[PDB]
Amino acid sequence: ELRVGLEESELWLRFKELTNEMIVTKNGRRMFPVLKVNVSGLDPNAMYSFLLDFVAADNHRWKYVNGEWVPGGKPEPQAPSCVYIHPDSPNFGAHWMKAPVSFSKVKLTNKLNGGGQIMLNSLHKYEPRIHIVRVGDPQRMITSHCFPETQFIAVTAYQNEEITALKIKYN
Ligand SMILES: O=C(O)COCc1ccccc1
Repeated sequence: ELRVGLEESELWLRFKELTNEMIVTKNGRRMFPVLKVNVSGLDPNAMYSFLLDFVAADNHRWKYVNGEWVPGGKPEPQAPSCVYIHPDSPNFGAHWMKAPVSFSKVKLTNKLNGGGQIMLNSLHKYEPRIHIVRVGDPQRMITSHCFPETQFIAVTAYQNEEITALKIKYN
């Protein structure tokens, strides 16, 4: 059976209970925590690519008021559907299963200034999603995998001082 497990789920949950935030910048910022998954039940003999995108979580934007996140407006038009290709792609099932798959180099931006960066809208909530794409497949069989534990609001600066502190503690 194909199984994709979130690594460091307890760490992600510490951020999620505060409401997680990720900085977006013109030139793009790496994530903390980093999304990492374990994988079993691929065909070790087959080749696959791992793609990461970010799904808009809500039909409204958010704002941090009196130390609480609350609905903050109607959403902006959706960011373009940017996909990050895991740099080990394409690779054998055996490669993906031998150790956890880390998306440590993906950068989140608020400027379409290129460079395999992911464009997000500030004060919108996103859910990371991984796709496993089988290589050489005339059916183009693909799996999708959502990580609710890893939901965050994109921000140009941290709103919650507890997030700023957690980011320093664990990073
Ligand atoms: O989904 C399965 O039963 C086989 O998993 C390997 C896989 C096949 C195609 C695309 C992604 C993963």
